[PDB]
Amino acid sequence: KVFGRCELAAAMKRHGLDNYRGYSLGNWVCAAKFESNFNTQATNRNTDGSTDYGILQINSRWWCNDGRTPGSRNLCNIPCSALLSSDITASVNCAKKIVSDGNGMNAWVAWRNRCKGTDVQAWIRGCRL
Repeated sequence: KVFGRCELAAAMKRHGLDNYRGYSLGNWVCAAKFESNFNTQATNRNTDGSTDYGILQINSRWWCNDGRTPGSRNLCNIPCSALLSSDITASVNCAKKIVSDGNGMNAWVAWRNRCKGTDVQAWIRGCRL
């Protein structure tokens, strides 16, 4: 499903991402935007047997189980399909675990290369959250 910018922002605040582990709301809306274009079904197949799933493009190597990736650790204890749902519940819950690793949002290549250090506050401009 394709989320709206304010629409997704609200879902994230509800799930408490605003300032989670010191990352303002804007960082997450920015990360989704560049990672999946806010498409809940976005999928990317890597060169290493791994795949990136959902709106936050979580990798199957360490976070979810898709049954075909080498070195699977399945740290979120979820099947990768849970990450392709129309509701963001599983993606948000797993994301909170990724962020707590010690890498922060640095685990997301899009955040690091496109959001990090910018005016992230613009991402929630005009939202009535």
